[PDB]
Amino acid sequence: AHVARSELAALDKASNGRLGVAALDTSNGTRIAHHARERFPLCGTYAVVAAAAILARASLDASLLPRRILYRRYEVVAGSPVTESHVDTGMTIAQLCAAMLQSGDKGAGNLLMNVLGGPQAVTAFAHESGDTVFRLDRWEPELNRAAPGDERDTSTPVAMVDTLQRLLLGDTLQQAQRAQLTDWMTAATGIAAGVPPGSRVAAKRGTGGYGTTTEVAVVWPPSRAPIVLAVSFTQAQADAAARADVVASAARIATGALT
Repeated sequence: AHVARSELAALDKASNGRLGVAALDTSNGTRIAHHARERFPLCGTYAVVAAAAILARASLDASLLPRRILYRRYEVVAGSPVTESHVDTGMTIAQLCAAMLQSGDKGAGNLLMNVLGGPQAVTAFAHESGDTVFRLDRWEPELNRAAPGDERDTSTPVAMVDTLQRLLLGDTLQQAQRAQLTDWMTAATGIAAGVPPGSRVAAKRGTGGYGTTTEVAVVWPPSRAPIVLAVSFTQAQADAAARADVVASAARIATGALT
């Protein structure tokens, strides 16, 4: 027989992995929750909080964003397309933030965590901003291992939504720094492929072991109030292939349900 299911319940059933979705419609407070209080791997989405931590310090220290970091090639791990290409000159802290957020540059992430005080310093910034769920435990690339059960390097979809709203829409950061984080995160798959055409999207994607994809975004549909979204999909087999189409489908269902 046919079993009536919600759109997300049907997507979950058809995808045969573990799916987490949180969304917030800021026009009316509506929340979408699909396993939204279970932990999922952060992967590269920690970079939103790490860049915010840099920016909060930059508000009090005008030398920080233009500070040039000289690094050797063995100081940037595999997965560092931008920092590898500038190893001869070094890069500024601002350039590293852009590279970490826009290009998933893992060396840039580790260099910035060196400035901040390690993954625990990223966690402390989350905690001070009001997020008591987020935990970053490891450096690049091990933070992306995404092993089943493991709570290291995780958060819940609903906490991911709340933190992203505070950072990009709320008052965690000064307005100039909020704008800068937004600009870094706005400069084709996943959430971007599921939102209505013409939407403005500020987003960060992460990927990991166990075929994990985790993505967070603020979405401004054309002439519509912003929706905050967090999606994570992770699979049973350690060598599984990422399924960015599942993330796109979850984003299409959630933004369609709110609009």
